[PDB]
Amino acid sequence: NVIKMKSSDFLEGFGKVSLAFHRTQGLMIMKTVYKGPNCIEHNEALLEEAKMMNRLRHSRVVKLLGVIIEEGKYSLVMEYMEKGNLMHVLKAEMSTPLSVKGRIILEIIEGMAYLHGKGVIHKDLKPENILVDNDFHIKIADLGLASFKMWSKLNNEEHNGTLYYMAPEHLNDVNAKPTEKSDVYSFAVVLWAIFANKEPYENAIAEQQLIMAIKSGNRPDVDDITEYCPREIISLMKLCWEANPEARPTFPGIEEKFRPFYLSQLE
Ligand SMILES: CN1C(=O)[C@@H](N2CCc3c(nn(Cc4ccccc4)c3Cl)C2=O)COc2cc(C#N)ccc21
Repeated sequence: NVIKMKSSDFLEGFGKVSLAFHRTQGLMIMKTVYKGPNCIEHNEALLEEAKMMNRLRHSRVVKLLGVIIEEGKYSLVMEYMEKGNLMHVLKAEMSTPLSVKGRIILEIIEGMAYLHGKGVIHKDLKPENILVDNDFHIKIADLGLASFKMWSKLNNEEHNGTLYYMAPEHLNDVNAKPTEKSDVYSFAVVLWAIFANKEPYENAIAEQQLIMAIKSGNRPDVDDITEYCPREIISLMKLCWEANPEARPTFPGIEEKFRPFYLSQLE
């Protein structure tokens, strides 16, 4: 019952989303996931999973604050982050300075390392799922419910993304189990996007052409990064988008290089 909220508890981009303010805690974001008839037998599963992901407390990971389970409405509640996702921030009129970009990355590394410690594999890491608060600090999100079996099915019910960050072992092979190294690939392409200030592959249509190109070893154009980018970061993104997953490092491994690096070079 601890993660159960309801509409009467509440006063009242992104999508079909509404802002809200609960009594005790500060400001919150609410999204309605499903509208339709009551599945009922698939409710105990929804709450058990809602409390399982409520356990994920990290300053760089979005916390599920609660879930509204009413007659027809099924909704989720999360922490507020005012600057939006990382891309919208990167595409802004004012440029984000190097030192900020470095911290952002360190924050992404920490949050992914915490999730891998708890056993959660993100599956859909990208700039849309990196949320930014007022002081340019970040939290890792999952706006497409990729890590939440039951709630995603609830979203994709009868009665109710972008492949640029996906590891090539998952492209055209849907039956392969995502590993911790799958996120490491995605992280690499995020690193590109950060210093390129845009989505990769000229934001071109997700063709069979592009999929086979990536499976054969093509990557985002490093030459397209026109602003200054530290060599340590260029080395890391190339290391992390290696075709062979064994060649990619682990997020604990990444943090050990990068934390000492950020503090001296970038901060
Ligand atoms: C309101 N809202 C959400 O709460 C949101 N959501 C659920 C809870 C949650 C979230 N990320 N985490 C951290 C995390 C845990 C494991 C793996 C990866 C990350 C946790 Cl835990 C998260 O992004 C889902 O639905 C939305 C969709 C849209 C759109 N479109 C907007 C808002 C929400």
